[PDB]
Amino acid sequence: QCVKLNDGHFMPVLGFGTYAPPEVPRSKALEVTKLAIEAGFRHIDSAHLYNNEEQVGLAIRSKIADGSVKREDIFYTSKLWSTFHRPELVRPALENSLKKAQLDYVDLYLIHSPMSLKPGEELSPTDENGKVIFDIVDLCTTWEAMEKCKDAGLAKSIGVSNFNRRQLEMILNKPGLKYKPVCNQVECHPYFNRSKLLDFCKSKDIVLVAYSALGSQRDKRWVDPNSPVLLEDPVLCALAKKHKRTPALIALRYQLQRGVVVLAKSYNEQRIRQNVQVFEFQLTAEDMKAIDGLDRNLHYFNSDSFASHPNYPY
Ligand SMILES: NC(=O)c1ccc[n+]([C@@H]2O[C@H](COP(=O)([O-])OP(=O)(O)OC[C@H]3O[C@@H](n4cnc5c(N)ncnc54)[C@H](OP(=O)(O)O)[C@@H]3O)[C@@H](O)[C@H]2O)c1
Ligand SMILES: C[C@H](CCC(=O)O)[C@H]1CC[C@H]2[C@@H]3CC[C@@H]4C[C@H](O)CC[C@]4(C)[C@H]3Cc3nnnn3[C@]12C
Ligand code: NA
Ligand code: NA
Ligand code: NA
Ligand code: NA
Repeated sequence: QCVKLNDGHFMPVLGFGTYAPPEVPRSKALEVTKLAIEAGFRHIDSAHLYNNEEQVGLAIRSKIADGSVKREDIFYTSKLWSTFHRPELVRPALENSLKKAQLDYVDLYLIHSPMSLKPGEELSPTDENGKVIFDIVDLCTTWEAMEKCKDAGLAKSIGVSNFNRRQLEMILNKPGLKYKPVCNQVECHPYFNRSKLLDFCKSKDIVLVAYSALGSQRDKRWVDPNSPVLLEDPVLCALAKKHKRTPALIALRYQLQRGVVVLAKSYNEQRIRQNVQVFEFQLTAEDMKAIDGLDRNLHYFNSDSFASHPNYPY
């Protein structure tokens, strides 16, 4: 169940989200990534920031070595952290991710965020009064370095994450552009459905990939605990009842029917096995209109620590 990207590669339309907070033991990423592959996931979304690429890579290598899948069956995404936007830092950052994951290439390498941070290995640079330290980098030069990673064969495809229309246009208009972004991975769910951005992306043959499609993990460091809980929504729950599915499955299927590639994080064996059932049923045009009606521009991520960054995309 795949979509063709604008560079000719194919992306599975359902992806497994791997982020877990630091209070989850690092062993769990290995267990749940194997469970995801066993359940039928074939797109796996990770990042240098997640501190999990060793365990996620081991899971992938394990399922290839045991004969369950071949390397070409798995679509593995990593992301360039914002302390590595300076062009000379991009290839070493990807090479380090590949060494940790024990992989020869990623299927997809993303710019994690347009909001550049002080260069270096320290992923959370903070000043003498605890403020996040920004950097000013032309993201077109970061992009040129991403392009060289594709030409070196280290990334099959390259894309971006957390870009707005203006930031996408900056790449599309870059002089001497070699490769468009294949995707823009953004926050997208029935409370923030990104309809105009989605329209724009489709018009440029850029795939919108939805994160927080089940309403986020609601980590109180990053998400307002007063925010409404997406999966408690009465329309999603009534549709779940109507279809004998679950609110999560309704929220996933909604994205597939609108041409969005959707991620789903779960570290729970039962919910991992549940989520792959998204391909078993369909929402009517009336159901889709009811879910479109939930849109309220609700951003679970309010990036408060990136206050005043010039590249803040919202
Ligand atoms: N590019 C970026 O900046 C960025 C930002 C955020 C996320 N991401 C990526 O997108 C992924 C997903 O987004 P997310 O981490 O915000 O989480 P999410 O996919 O919105 O999931 C939120 C929560 O839903 C629960 N869940 C999963 N399946 C469910 C089911 N069938 N029924 C009920 N609850 C269910 C999970 O809890 P359990 O684990 O307890 O099942 C999970 O913690 C991340 O892991 C990461 O790979 C990227
Ligand atoms: C849940 C986010 C991860 C999203 C993802 O799944 O890609 C958090 C985890 C780490 C944190 C990083 C962790 C390192 C550092 C911690 C600082 O106190 C705040 C800035 C930040 C870059 C934050 C920024 C942030 N703002 N809202 N969410 N975040 C993220 C990216
Ligand atoms: Na740090
Ligand atoms: Na513009
Ligand atoms: Na458009
Ligand atoms: Na199924």
